[PDB]
Amino acid sequence: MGKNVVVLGTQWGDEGKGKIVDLLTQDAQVVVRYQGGHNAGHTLKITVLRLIPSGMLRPNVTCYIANGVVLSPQALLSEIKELEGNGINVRERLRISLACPLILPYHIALDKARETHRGIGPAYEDKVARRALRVGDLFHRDRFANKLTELLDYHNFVLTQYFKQPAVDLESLLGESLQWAEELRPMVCDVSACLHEHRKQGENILFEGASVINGAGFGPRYIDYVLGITKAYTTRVGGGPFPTELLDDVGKRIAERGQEFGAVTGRPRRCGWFDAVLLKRSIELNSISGLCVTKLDVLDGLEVLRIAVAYKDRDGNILSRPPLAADDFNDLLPVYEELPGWQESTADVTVMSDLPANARAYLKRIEEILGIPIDMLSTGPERDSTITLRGPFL
Amino acid sequence: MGKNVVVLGTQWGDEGKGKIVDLLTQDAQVVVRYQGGHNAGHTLKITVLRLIPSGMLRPNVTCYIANGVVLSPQALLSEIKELEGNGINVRERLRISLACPLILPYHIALDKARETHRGIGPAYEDKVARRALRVGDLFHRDRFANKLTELLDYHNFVLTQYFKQPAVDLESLLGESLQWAEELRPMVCDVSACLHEHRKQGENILFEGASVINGAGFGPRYIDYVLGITKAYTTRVGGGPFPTELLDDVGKRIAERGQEFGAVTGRPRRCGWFDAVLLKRSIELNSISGLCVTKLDVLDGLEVLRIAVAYKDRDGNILSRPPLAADDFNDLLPVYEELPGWQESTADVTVMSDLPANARAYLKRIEEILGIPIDMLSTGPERDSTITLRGPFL
Ligand SMILES: Nc1nc2c(ncn2[C@@H]2O[C@H](COP(=O)(O)OP(=O)(O)O)[C@@H](O)[C@H]2O)c(=O)[nH]1
Ligand SMILES: Nc1nc2c(ncn2[C@@H]2O[C@H](COP(=O)(O)OP(=O)(O)O)[C@@H](O)[C@H]2O)c(=O)[nH]1
Ligand SMILES: [Cl-]
Ligand SMILES: [Cl-]
Ligand SMILES: [Mg+2]
Ligand SMILES: [Mg+2]
Repeated sequence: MGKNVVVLGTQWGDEGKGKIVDLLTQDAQVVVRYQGGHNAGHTLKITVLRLIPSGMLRPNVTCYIANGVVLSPQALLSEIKELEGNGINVRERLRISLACPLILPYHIALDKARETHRGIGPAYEDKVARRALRVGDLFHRDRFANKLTELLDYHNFVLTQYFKQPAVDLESLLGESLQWAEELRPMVCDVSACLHEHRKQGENILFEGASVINGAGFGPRYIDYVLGITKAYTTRVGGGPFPTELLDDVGKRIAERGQEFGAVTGRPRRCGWFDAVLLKRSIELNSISGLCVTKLDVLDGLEVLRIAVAYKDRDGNILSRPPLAADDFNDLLPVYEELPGWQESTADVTVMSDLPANARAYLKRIEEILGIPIDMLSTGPERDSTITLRGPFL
Repeated sequence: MGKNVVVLGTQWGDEGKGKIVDLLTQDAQVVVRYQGGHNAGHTLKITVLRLIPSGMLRPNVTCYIANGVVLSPQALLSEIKELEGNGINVRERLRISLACPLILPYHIALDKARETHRGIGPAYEDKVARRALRVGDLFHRDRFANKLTELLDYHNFVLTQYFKQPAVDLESLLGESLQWAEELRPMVCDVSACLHEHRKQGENILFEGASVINGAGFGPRYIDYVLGITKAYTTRVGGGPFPTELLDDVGKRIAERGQEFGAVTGRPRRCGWFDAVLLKRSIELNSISGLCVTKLDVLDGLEVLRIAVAYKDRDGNILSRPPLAADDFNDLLPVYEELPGWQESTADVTVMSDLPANARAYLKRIEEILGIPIDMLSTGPERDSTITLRGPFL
């Protein structure tokens, strides 16, 4: 019997999940995308993949895009064709749920009309409202066209009347969708049934978070281990509350050493100390089994490190979890523990005993505070600069 | 340490879940509603409850309405006041997530406008579109009013312009919402944090399905047992595919003995044989641990029983799971096994060894086919006409 592993980030993104997933695919026979869309990409060896799991570059791996993914058919076909150019037999090992909702031009438009008071949101809205076109509809061209015209009679009304923005042309959408069914046909399937047959065959399955139960049709007690990818410090891209934010020379050093810059904008990310209050909530929500702590090497050379172990709100109440309401972060302050840093390099160290004593004590304290083990550790950007203390597929 | 149990029906509703949940609450210190709304009710002793869990009638139980529930504030307050009339101290033991989306008059209207080409759907639509008013907004009356007027500027446009139906009056909605904050205030909280503190205290928690992970903020590996409430035959209320449907005197007998009539309409439900193809998919999707088979007594006196173990599609392909697409049920037929019935009464039998041999063989075969145990069995409508072979909280 195999093991079923979910991998997700525990903070506010940018936790270094890509190379950890790539490493874990050496042990998986099956990799599953079950949530999200094509918002964030992953760069690897040959090419950026946003919908196709990176397990595709292992010859034995079957990759699944499960029903919880909303997909733009043209974004998917471009990724496919790109990998086909590099000589990957994609269509033999990529499988796509017939129940994926499509992201179409009008979803993107409603996104744009609303931003000025990538379609993923409006697509999920159509799905919840029981009106979304799906992959399976491509195979009934009569129904696809009927439902598309009828959906466009509404979304175009909303776009031009309410938002005073341009409509989406029905005829050009039918024209662009002409080849989608034939392009996707050999890959479409009942993904959940496939996953349960793999489970029956004892194969290892990796669920790659961009929930599993609804998004892949895969019940919760079959999940054997949840790996929480957790950077050794915290970053944030957007505005809003950041209790451990560093606005000084230490934060600037972290940003530089960790290359914490927007991949498209070049804008530096906000940086701050490790925040265990944030992590406690992530562990509870996701029943995280163990952590993969990443970018330890970025902290080399700091004289002291801090860990936020509580928050103190405006009244001086001590909080062990982040407040639900963003109002409560006003006049809210972190409560820190202080640990000594290390001067020795941890870059690309691959055995725990080669780490400096203060680095191991930092990691041990995170384990003590959070109550779950650090089962993996990344000490560099290279896939193999990774210590596996306990394998998630054990 | 306690156990965390999810209870759900495995078929198309009407599986007899109410009295099983009531029985299980004797072992739970905490009962959680995490999905759905006030669509279906449960009748019990003193009164129909649609939002408040029936654990409220046990003095030690804390009841939670978690963030995944969309709630009409006036429907909730009426249930509360009703139970208060029967002298239940509701407000001390009922807890409500600040993050529940509200169901408001305009949601119901959009329901009505769409049916003619109870608001639960449009409320979830608002939530997905990141625009839903929530319980927590009642406590910022300035923001509640600002967001309500702005939301109504849209939903009223859609109602009158698109659907040519009446608008919803903003001022009367503000008037009706005037007392909601003060009414709900002592009960509102961070439900997920509460559930994890109960979990830490080792208390038994019952999740009552009307998912758990998102709807209650409660990670999948903390779920210890999923109980699948499973009627000994199948019923359906709506139209559409029903492969084991019985259109004869046997189905009519089942309908009568099982009182299979719409609680409001009086219309008889469609009845049919036990369908293990349906059940296999339910078990996979929900990782069901064990079954509670209900209404065994309804089958007393039948000469033969059938169980659908596969489907045969139009081409004669043999299917082990129901097809995803409703098209594929056209010219689709069940594949049956036949078992002998029993003449002896099973009504209110409470020890397995008092059951007739053919009844135990029927149940054993369902276990063999489905590969999970029958851990509970209901033989009558009374809460205690129930055999517990293995307790879910074990
Ligand atoms: N210094 C350092 N960089 C890392 C580490 N892990 C990942 N990175 C880098 O951090 C960035 C984000 O990691 P990843 O999610 O794997 O890449 P992405 O999927 O392309 O965003 C990439 O530029 C990685 O090379 C690590 O432990 N140390
Ligand atoms: N004959 C019979 N009736 C049952 C059994 N279990 C439940 N019922 C009845 O079936 C109906 C549905 O059960 P339940 O879900 O507990 O009640 P509800 O929540 O009020 O819909 C009710 O009228 C119950 O009394 C059983 O094993 N045998
Ligand atoms: Cl699927
Ligand atoms: Cl909550
Ligand atoms: Mg990353
Ligand atoms: Mg019922």
